[PDB]
Amino acid sequence: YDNREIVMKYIHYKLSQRGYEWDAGSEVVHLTLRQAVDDFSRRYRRDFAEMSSQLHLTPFTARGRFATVVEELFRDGVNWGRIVAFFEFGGVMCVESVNREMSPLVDNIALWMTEYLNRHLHTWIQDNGGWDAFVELYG
Ligand SMILES: CC1(C)CCC(CN2CCN(c3ccc(C(=O)NS(=O)(=O)c4ccc(NCC5CCOCC5)c([N+](=O)[O-])c4)c(Oc4cnc5[nH]ccc5c4)c3)CC2)=C(c2ccc(Cl)cc2)C1
Ligand SMILES: [Cl-]
Repeated sequence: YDNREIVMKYIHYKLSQRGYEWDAGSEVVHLTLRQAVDDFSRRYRRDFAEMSSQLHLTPFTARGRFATVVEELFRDGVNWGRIVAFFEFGGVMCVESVNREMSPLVDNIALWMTEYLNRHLHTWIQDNGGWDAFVELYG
């Protein structure tokens, strides 16, 4: 499995489902993630809605805001649900970057998500069965 491909295909899906074609953006993990993320957004739509309105996103503060939320999301540890929420939050910032006329941020956000998966979540994901376990548990 490829963390970068999973991030890239999700963002392209999230932005396309908001009417935007993201330029820079096995098959079962993408399908399972997109369904799990949609399920999470449905169940926590108010949190999704209020997260966009409270971001105060500028190119100067974008990374500090991304890192602060991701830090808090995994402060108490990692599970598959928080990983799904991690993807959904990354989608918020990408849609919000496009809405606020800051589409270049999508490529930076894609990189920050890939880095976090490669360097901080990778060991937990591998030790808890990898994405194979994720698709088995929820796909
Ligand atoms: C500053 C902040 C950090 C503060 C906090 C918040 C918001 N928080 C984030 C964490 N959150 C969590 C965390 C864990 C869990 C969980 O139970 N975990 S679990 O037991 O491992 C698991 C259980 C079920 C599925 N799947 C169901 C399947 C059913 C059949 O269809 C396919 C899917 C999965 N799974 O991996 O799919 C995994 C969870 O509950 C659910 C419930 N239903 C879910 N459906 C999909 C995921 C999911 C999680 C919700 C609560 C909300 C902030 C915030 C704000 C906006 C955005 Cl945008 C983001 C974050 C900001
Ligand atoms: Cl990386």
